[PDB]
Amino acid sequence: SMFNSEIKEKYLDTLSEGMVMQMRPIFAKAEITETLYNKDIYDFTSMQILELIRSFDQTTIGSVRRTLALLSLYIDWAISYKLSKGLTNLARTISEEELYECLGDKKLYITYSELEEMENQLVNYQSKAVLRLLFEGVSGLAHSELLSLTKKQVEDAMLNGNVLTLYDSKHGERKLKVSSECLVIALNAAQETKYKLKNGKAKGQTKEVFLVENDYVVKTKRTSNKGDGQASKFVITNLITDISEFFKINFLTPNTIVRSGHLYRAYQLYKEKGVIDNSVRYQIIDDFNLRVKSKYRAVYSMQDYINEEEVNKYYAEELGLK
Repeated sequence: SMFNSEIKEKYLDTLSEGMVMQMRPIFAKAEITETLYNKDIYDFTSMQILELIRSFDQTTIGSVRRTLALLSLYIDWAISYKLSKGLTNLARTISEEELYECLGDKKLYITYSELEEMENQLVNYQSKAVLRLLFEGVSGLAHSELLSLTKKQVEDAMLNGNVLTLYDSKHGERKLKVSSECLVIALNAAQETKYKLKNGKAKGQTKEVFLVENDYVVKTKRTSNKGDGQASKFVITNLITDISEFFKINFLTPNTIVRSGHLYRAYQLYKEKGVIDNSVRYQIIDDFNLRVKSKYRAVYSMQDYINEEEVNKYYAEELGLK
């Protein structure tokens, strides 16, 4: 049930029915953590608040933000009544980046709105570009479509109905329609000369590093001593690592971002159609001009993630669900 239950009821008794309904599940899930530290939420450290929220296994930044606000209210009450050892509301000190650290460990995919919010906190165009380009499906075997991507293909796409010409090292050319935002971000990435470490929060030392000069959207650091050619596989991984390190998240990989793109498209079709079935999966293959052995085999793989349960989970708010 509840740790420090007497005091909890005291607070619960002050609330509306709706609020009670919201709060009671939180205190019940909290209980295991509270009894682990042998103290109440109102005496939790910041780190303990973030661990707490994660234990609720929430899937979207939207829901984490609402949970945090509910808890901030309980903490102000505990302060007013001097139950709290501490004089200040530790939930209110949680930063925007730290909200990501509250995301549950079941989380595998990012919504479109989380993509946008993440992009807006990332200072390096190398970071923004790789995140968005992957989401929009610029990938290929060993990321060869992304690593061979040039300014010229980007410029050409802007004047060709936003249709990119992509080069894979295994198979041939492929046409992919992307967004204007994707293309403008890529164009900027392809001229970036510097890259700031720890996403512009580097501690003393060397805060920036030089990037190689070339026409590629993805660029090696000068220090890597690789020359002016295409970056390798590891550069994509290194850039995703830096994004992940800033947000302190553990689910973000190149394949996860790619799939997130497909999942967004599924959401859009599901909102209009009301079902996710094989016909939707086929439409997604066509919309991303998906690189496949066969389409039926591809449709089969997609059942793991392109389905109504994953869509209802990640896009509950956008769908108007509880």
